[PDB]
Amino acid sequence: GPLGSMPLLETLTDAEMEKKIRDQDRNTRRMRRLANTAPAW
Repeated sequence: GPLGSMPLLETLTDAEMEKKIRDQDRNTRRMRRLANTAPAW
């Protein structure tokens, strides 16, 4: 049921995938707007 050590045979669904993606997107985006200074052009 719950989660554990980054497995590699626990086929998930669109909810789990979107959950991790959305979570990582909010965390990265949040830390990005407050942690990212890559200039160019």
